[PDB]
Amino acid sequence: MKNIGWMLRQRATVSPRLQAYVEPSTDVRMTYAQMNALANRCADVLTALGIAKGDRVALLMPNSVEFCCLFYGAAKLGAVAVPINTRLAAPEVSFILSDSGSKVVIYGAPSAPVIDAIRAQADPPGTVTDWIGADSLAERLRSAAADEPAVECGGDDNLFIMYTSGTTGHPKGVVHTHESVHSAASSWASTIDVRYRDRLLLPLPMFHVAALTTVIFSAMRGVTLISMPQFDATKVWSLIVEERVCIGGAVPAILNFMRQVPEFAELDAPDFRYFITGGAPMPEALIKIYAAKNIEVVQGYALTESCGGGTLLLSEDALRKAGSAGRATMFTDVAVRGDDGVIREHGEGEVVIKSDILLKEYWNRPEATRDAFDNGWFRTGDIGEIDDEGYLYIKD
Repeated sequence: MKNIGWMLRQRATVSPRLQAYVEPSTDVRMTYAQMNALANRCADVLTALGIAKGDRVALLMPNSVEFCCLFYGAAKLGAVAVPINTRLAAPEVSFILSDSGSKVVIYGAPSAPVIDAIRAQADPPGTVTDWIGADSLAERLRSAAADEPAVECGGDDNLFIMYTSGTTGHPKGVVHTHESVHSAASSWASTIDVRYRDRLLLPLPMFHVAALTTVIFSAMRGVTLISMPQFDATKVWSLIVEERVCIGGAVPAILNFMRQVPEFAELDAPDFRYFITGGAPMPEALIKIYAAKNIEVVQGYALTESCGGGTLLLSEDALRKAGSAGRATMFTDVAVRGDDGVIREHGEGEVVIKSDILLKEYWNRPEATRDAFDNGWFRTGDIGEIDDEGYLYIKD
């Protein structure tokens, strides 16, 4: 049985003195050994707040080491973290908290007004027994034990509930387990050219599935995570050069912008190797420009339902296969469901995925869960085409 929490501990056993989290803007540079110790302290605090195996703990906060150590500590307890977008209004949060039945909510100073609001009136989520702010978490951590929790859990046990649906009805909670997450981390770690002691920049919100699995596989491979809590495209390059960043994540929007800045002119970052792109496929031009700086780019297609895992278009095909979402990667297969209910590895129809990175179920959405699956394959809801050479092209 795999356990995301225990993996953090083994990483601290293998590379105790390796840098695990570096956040310049807040002067926080921690080691794996230390991050694990902080994770243990989070576990102790969580158990003290009545959190037990299966219970949900909501996280509404800025990217930080405490965010990470909180879900890691939750992982070691067999608890379930529910990371929330810090940009949505109080009524959407309340809904998520109520839907997930979160017992405890931990929030950062900048979202205190959303909590104080949900706290003040209406029909407040009745399951929440404790609302812990930044200073309070600080205090509790100070008197928390740092020993390893002893809880037999992992494998198929729930670990994360990530909400998504943007249309109407209501948001849907994607439940992920220790295994699906472990599997997603592994897929990225074995697919891309990522190596021990690499320094990877994480500019994306920790509540996004992509950022979560990045943190996880950073720990799996022994990568020093480089953070920028408040993304500032005017300072990115400096951070990248100062902390010797080898790998970075970004949306084609950002990248295109990042090469406008005067800094870009001729920056010297011999350590930076490539950007990992999500969302919309990179255009020829945008790729050629980065290629001129010996910086390559790889792009992928993934959903929250796929734990941020999926297809990947390797750098070498960046131009030859312009707008393609890539091909299968380690441990993840892709196919297309024909309008006749038949699943083919070539042709067109609805993109489907078969991989241990897939969610277990949508949180309390029986009907939704049944339709998403078709004999082991998950239905993405995206139409696409997989050509001869096996390259995927999304349509709508």
